[PDB]
Amino acid sequence: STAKVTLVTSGGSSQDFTSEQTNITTDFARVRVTKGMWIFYQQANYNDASGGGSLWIKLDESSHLMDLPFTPRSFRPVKTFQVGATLYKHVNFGGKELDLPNSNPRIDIGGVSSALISQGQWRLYEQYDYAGPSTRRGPGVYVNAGALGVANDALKSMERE
Ligand SMILES: [Ca+2]
Repeated sequence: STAKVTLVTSGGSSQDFTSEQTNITTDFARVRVTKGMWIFYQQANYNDASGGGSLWIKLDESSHLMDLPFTPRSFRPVKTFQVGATLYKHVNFGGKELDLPNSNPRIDIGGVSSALISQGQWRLYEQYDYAGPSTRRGPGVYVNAGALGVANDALKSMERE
């Protein structure tokens, strides 16, 4: 497995996950990310109903179990950890995601509103196919579009330098 997290219920029962969970029946209370980077959301489907405005938390690898801030209803790995960038439809990493290991000339996820850049330097464009003005962004956490240097819902292509 390339990403892995352990989750524990208030009653003491544990389960490990290695892939995205759009829904989860079990109520988990404590967490330890053992591989990769994960995002947890208060609502199912990665905070889609709230357009990213419900509670969320991004967690990195850890050596110990600790409390979650809320009971997750969905959670997923950031699959471009150590590879590239992931784009998200909603602020705060919510909604439909799109992984960019490399340049993408035509981004179409219903309007990009946040991003996690793990690796690379990139130029971000508000037209397809690297047309028009661009902004440069490297590794970082970008919880809204303004942080990326683009208008909300406007990112259309992203070139890796
Ligand atoms: Ca959006």
